[PDB]
Amino acid sequence: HHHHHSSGSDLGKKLLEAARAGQDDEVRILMANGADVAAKDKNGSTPLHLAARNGHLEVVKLLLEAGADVNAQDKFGKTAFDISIDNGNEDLAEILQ
Ligand SMILES: [Cl-]
Ligand SMILES: [Cl-]
Repeated sequence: HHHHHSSGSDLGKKLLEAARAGQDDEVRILMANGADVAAKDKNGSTPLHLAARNGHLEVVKLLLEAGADVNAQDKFGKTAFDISIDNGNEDLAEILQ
């Protein structure tokens, strides 16, 4: 279907933003400081979803290594992989395979 991108308080909100923005160092620091990789925004998107929506491969790898649920589903029932398929980013899909 149509593409899903994301360029249009606590540590959770900051991690959601770092992931959405592809800022790996921010993501490392925030998770080290207890930011929850399971944090969710309004649309039920986790940091893994926002990184995926914007094609940030490095952030996706860091989140997965930190133990993020690769199969978490947003409010639409989509996983990061589904997002990569909808957006047509095969580089990302291969990483979430
Ligand atoms: Cl660097
Ligand atoms: Cl990245």
